[PDB]
Amino acid sequence: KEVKVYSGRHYNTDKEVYQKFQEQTGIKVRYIETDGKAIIERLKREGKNSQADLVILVDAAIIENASKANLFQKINSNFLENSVPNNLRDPRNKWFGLTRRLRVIISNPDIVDITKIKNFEDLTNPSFKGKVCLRNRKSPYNQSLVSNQIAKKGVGQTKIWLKGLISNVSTPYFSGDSSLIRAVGLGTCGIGIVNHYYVARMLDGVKGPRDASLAEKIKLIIPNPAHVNITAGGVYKYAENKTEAIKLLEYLASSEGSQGLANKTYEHPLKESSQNRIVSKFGDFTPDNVTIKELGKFNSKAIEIMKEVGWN
Ligand SMILES: [Fe+3]
Repeated sequence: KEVKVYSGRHYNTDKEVYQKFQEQTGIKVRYIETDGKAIIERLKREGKNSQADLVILVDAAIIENASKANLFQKINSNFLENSVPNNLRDPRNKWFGLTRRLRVIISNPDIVDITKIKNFEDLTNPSFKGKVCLRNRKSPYNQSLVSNQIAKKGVGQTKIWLKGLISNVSTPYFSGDSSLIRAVGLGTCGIGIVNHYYVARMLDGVKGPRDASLAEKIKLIIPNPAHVNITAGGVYKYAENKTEAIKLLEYLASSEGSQGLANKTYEHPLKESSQNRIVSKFGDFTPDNVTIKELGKFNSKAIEIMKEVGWN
């Protein structure tokens, strides 16, 4: 028996976890790891001829794209239904969260006054004019942040916030989070918005000594309440090895599988915060209770309004 996994978790750090499942169960795991959007396009084109069984995707936005493209089938699993928090699954049981990440504020204390920064709203403060730097709007991460703001506050108030934030940006938009972290730790940017785990990975040396140096200079700020995003897995609509796929998903979503995945990328497990010392030090967070499904719903509107204010 085998199962075929097409995984959007393109970190090059998950193979160990599939090995554990293989030993424990005997089920052979055949694993492709690449860009999520490349997987979506391939599956649409292959259809009933695809050899995917289990699909894993990063970020609410891409999960929404796969769901709109009808890539998942509904599954029944007493375990998943009763172990995965409602806010991090499909209310219609086509996908299930596996790891949690936070999009957070980073800062350089020698450029800006951190005592004035608590939440995202604070970044419209005109004293930060010239000092704010962002990754571009093509990142699903960014789109999902803005979607979060629309869920709670509605479209009107989000625009106000966006105009005020983009007013303070005087630097070309970045193409990655990692390079945004450099610019903050170097001091050419005062403030950035990045995912937590990139700061932790760089602190831990994963990208060599210079980046580790630049990362030590930053002050990470977790907004309260926090915006939470996920990686998620679902069973392919035409999966040949359906039984095996569910089982593997059941394992990835358990405490062992979830910790396994999360510990590789410095993310938080599904039901409890990370035990990693570097991640722990960022401090404790509280989820704002916006559901991953809501983040999907408003992804369209978010990109509309992002373009309208000038977030390129
Ligand atoms: Fe990422």
